[PDB]
Amino acid sequence: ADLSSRVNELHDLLNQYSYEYYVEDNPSVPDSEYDKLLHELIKIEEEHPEYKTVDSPTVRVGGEAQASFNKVNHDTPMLSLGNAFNEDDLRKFDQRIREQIGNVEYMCELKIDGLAVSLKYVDGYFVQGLTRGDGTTGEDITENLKTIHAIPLKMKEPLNVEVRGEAYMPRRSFLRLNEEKEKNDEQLFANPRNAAAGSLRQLDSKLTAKRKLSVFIYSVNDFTDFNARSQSEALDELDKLGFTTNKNRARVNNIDGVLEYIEKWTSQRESLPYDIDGIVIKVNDLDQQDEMGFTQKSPRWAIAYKFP
Ligand SMILES: OCCNc1cc(-c2n[nH]c3cnccc23)nc(C(F)(F)F)c1
Repeated sequence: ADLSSRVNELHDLLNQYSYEYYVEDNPSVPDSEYDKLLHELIKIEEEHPEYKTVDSPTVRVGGEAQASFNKVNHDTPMLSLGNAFNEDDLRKFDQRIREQIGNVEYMCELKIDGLAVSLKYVDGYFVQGLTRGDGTTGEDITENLKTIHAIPLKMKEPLNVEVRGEAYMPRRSFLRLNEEKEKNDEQLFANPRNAAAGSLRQLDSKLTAKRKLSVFIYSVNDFTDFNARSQSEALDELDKLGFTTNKNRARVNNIDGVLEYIEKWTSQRESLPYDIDGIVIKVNDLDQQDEMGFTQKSPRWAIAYKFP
């Protein structure tokens, strides 16, 4: 049967509802509308398998295909962060940028306590997902990463990019999993991060799919195809491109702004639906980052404040 109209209708709708549920936090139809359409698309794909596609909404539920866990080199090494433990540490970081390159805007973000990942896109399609590993070599967990709804299977522009994201289990989901685990005499998960690790380290993606995992995208390997002149702009650019990012990001004009942000999120962290273990602070302008460059270990243009 021709069926192209109904398949495309279902892709339009199921992509629409999945984006509303997992990226926005505002669904537009009940669970039942999404559950009915998805069962229909699965049934079409069962009876008419020529309609199945690499980026179908049905990918989300996991398949028979197993994550290899093969050791795979990142396109570009994933940068590692230097740490700050107080305000003095932060004024030293601010002092040393401003002595070199002058006065800067900062980009402040919540530091997602997750599993760092590389998400490689070819012609706008999700094709490879690796753990961070040693920063240079990771493990291929692609088949499990694909079941995370906050990861687009297809970008709005056909880009050859490798994005970096923090993959995580929402706390509420972590707590109900431990409820289920306690009720079924299974040893409990230690924290959201270990639960998200265990579910990603699955050989079975169907099992990953039933875990309520998400992602926040923080960086990209190459800014050639991006019009962004700053980190703040690159995340807005990532939004328009189809990616899930943290909305709590803030551009501040100075280190008083930086400490003001830390003060807010010390006293607001409790209420978040996800674990954070710090605040990442970056020089916002991209040219200025290039101007600050790197030591042997880390960016000089970025620091992670760690919670006490
Ligand atoms: O544990 C290794 C984390 N590596 C990095 C994470 C983030 C990062 N930026 N924003 C985030 C939010 N949550 C967690 C991590 C990051 N940014 C960098 C960079 F600045 F060097 F590029 C490296």
